[PDB]
Amino acid sequence: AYQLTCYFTNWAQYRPGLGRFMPDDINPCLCTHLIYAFAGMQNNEITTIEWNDVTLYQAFNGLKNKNSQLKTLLAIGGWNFGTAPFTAMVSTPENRQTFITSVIKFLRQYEFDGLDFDWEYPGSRGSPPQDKHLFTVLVQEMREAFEQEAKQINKPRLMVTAAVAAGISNIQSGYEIPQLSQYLDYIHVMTYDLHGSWEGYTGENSPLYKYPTDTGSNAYLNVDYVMNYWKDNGAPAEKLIVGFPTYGHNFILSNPSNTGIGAPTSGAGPAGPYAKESGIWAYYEICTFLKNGATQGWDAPQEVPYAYQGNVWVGYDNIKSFDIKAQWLKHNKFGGAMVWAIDLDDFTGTFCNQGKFPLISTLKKALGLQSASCTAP
Ligand SMILES: Cn1cnc2c1c(=O)n(CCCn1c(=O)c3c(ncn3C)n(C)c1=O)c(=O)n2C
Ligand SMILES: Cn1cnc2c1c(=O)n(CCCn1c(=O)c3c(ncn3C)n(C)c1=O)c(=O)n2C
Repeated sequence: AYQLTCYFTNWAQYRPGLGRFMPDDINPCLCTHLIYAFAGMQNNEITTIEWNDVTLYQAFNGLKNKNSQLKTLLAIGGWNFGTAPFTAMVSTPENRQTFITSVIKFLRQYEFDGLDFDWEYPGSRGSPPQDKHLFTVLVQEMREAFEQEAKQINKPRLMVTAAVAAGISNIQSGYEIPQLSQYLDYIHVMTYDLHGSWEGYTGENSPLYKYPTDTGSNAYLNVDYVMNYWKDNGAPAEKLIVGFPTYGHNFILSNPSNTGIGAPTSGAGPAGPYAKESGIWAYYEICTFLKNGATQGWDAPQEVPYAYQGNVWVGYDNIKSFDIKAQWLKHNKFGGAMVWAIDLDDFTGTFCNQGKFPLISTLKKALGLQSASCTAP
């Protein structure tokens, strides 16, 4: 009935000490689908990007030995990858053919159940206007090559899914929604990074509803607006997967006296000691900040927490907000939840004193998957 899709990132292995996260750290009963971020591309063919990716693939796909129902996908692209290889690859039927062949081969060789396209984004960040429609052609041709490959080797079809924009402008210049929706198995909407320090004021990473003071285009930066846009503009509810972030965005306050939503800010907040990401803290890093006696807030209109101390403020998601969004997604009949990322939840259980994978476990319980079988073949 609901999917729970979880991204695993292949650079989490480089975090120090308790933050290091490898495929073996994934509980195979937790998610219904796991997505490996990221593969890359070289002369129009899918390829690995870390020296040890093949060893990781093996361990990641090997979790399917513990839970025969689990599916895995490989994600290509992401933020840093940009758009240039995608633009060149989609630009001719030959480049597309080259790529699609490389993928069926890669995916079968290392035992993935599908590909998740994370092009960020067709039509933006240097990608020319023709890419909007070329992305559709790619996806159609891929879905079709998958259909024919399943008939000519008699196994179930590889899946094709896509992680897609939450920005209205990015959506508009990027996607033929009705057509994409025909050929994609799932649509993973990146409903997070909806606010952050680049804006110059405090704001939530992934608020469910708008702030009562949000007007004009600021009224579009919430999960409700974004998922309703996708749905009303042609995507079937059941293929639409709501993104949930297991991290939050932090800011430097311009005035440690003004600590509400919309308070002015002077820049990104500090990198955490584990993910080392400027302007971002993993949920387990934020739990450290809370133990440190940060003042806890609740943004009641948008249903998400925030916290602050001295001149550092952070808006994030906790068990409460994840539960609330998960009830909402069920009421609205979406297909399920996607989580970025499994390595940013409190996976050891030792930072938050809420059990192992508190955030993602909340979703497993709320989406009624507590009883999902976890048995080998
Ligand atoms: C598709 N997608 C869906 N949600 C996402 C992304 C995404 O790409 N990124 C941005 C991910 C940036 N990044 C990389 O891409 C990346 C990396 N190291 C190697 N790569 C290749 N790092 C340290 C990094 O930070 C996110 O932060 N989120 C929430
Ligand atoms: C306008 N801007 C400036 N910094 C930004 C943004 C922004 O819009 N977003 C919302 C999501 C898109 N995005 C960026 O734009 C972005 C970025 N790294 C550098 N930039 C520029 N990343 C990882 C990113 O995901 C960000 O996350 N960051 C950090």
